[PDB]
Amino acid sequence: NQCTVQVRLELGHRAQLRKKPTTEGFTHDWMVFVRGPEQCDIQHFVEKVVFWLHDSFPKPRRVCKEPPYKVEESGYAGFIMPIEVHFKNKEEPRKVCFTYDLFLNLEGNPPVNHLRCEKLTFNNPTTEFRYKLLRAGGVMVM
Ligand SMILES: Cc1ccc(C(=O)Nc2ccc3nc(CN4CCCCC4)[nH]c3c2)cc1I
Repeated sequence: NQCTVQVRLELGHRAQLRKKPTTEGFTHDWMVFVRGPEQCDIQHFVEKVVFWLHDSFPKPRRVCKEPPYKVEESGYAGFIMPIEVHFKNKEEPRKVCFTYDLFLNLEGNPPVNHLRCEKLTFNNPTTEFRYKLLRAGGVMVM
């Protein structure tokens, strides 16, 4: 009476040099996201994604209750960004935290376009959460 369900999350970011006045201080535009692979719908099992920005940002706790799960910002430095993916789960685990390396392109390097692929293994999900994981394009491994 085991079942294991695997789902994939993609965390990623894009960064490039910003174009505004010498006197506006942000050197970069960036974008950070959480998504499913092609033809998966992670909204079936994801309640919300919380992006914890550097304390220097206004409202550093950025919440996406629905897709797209992303933050678009301007900034002057990279930082380590905690990213919490909350589940539509009534038991443990209720969420996963990732520590995301939000690094910028320095000294005339090309734009950054990074992806981090995370495989989540749910052991013995409740019947309802199992269904959500599968609706999202999750796979039974037993
Ligand atoms: C280690 C470190 C890393 C990043 C920052 C940073 O970029 N801070 C920062 C602080 C305030 C900001 N405000 C913006 C602009 N957004 C525009 C859209 C919503 C309002 C703020 N970008 C901002 C960026 C500061 C440090 I020291």
